[PDB]
Amino acid sequence: DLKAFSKHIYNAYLKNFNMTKKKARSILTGKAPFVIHDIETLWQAEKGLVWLPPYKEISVHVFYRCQCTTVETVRELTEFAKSIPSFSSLFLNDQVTLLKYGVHEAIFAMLASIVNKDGLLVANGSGFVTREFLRSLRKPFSDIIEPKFEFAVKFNALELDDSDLALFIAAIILCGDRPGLMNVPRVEAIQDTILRALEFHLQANHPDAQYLFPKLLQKMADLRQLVTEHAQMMQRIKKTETETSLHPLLQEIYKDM
Ligand SMILES: CC(C)(Oc1ccc(CCNC(=O)c2ccc(Cl)cc2)cc1)C(=O)O
Ligand SMILES: CCCCCCCCO[C@@H]1O[C@H](CO)[C@@H](O)[C@H](O)[C@H]1O
Repeated sequence: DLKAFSKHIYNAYLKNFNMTKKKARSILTGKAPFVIHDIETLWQAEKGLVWLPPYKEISVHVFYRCQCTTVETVRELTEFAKSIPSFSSLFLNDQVTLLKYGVHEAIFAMLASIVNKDGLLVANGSGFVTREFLRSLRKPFSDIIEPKFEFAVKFNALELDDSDLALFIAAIILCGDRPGLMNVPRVEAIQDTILRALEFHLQANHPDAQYLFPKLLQKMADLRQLVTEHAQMMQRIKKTETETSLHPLLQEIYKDM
């Protein structure tokens, strides 16, 4: 039962995310992606080696590739969530509310899967963008990406696997305290089932792990703070970078944060 619940969640995760952490870990270790570390390699990646609104400048261009990637992850997360029968039993507007406030927490948790201390995979693992290059970007674009790295490196210490991640992200999305939910008790009851499924699953999958479940609850709290700070950087970019186009779906997500 609690196993059939988790296994259903794990299959919805494999069914919907192109890049698993297993796939990613193969590539980052070497079982190779074109490395983008400066303007020249970026241009080469675009010419066809690895790959939008009208061009503006390099730092805005990278930001657009960020937007394109996160919009795609939002689409996958939505399909993943609709593939959870309990999620799909909420009223559609509550489903949207959960996604609105949950996807970025889930995106920054999943980002850890494709990152190491030196950069991150792009374009389905065919490119690799260095943390160095990202840091070099014009402000404020260089400050938005670096904190995700700090979180991702500590997060990867936990050494979760894809079966853990599927339950963790389900728990991030099925969150009872999002503003404007209609049926708080029903969502709270679903979240509780996922959390018990998670503790159960971690018991068997990480038998020697001390304090992993509470450590993961703290990561959920950490992700909430990451996304609050991220949304503050986005609102500032909206005010001061008026030439930078902002994808409409992402504008709706950030409207009231
Ligand atoms: C997209 C946007 C506006 O801001 C964000 C900025 C950065 C990241 C981290 C993920 N970045 C990437 O996946 C990424 C994609 C392509 C390139 Cl060339 C570099 C980095 C996530 C989100 C968002 O908040 O949705
Ligand atoms: C502003 C609110 C208008 C949107 C109304 C859509 C509500 C219907 O939403 C439906 O509810 C069902 C459970 O009742 C779910 O199983 C379905 O997935 C969902 O589509």
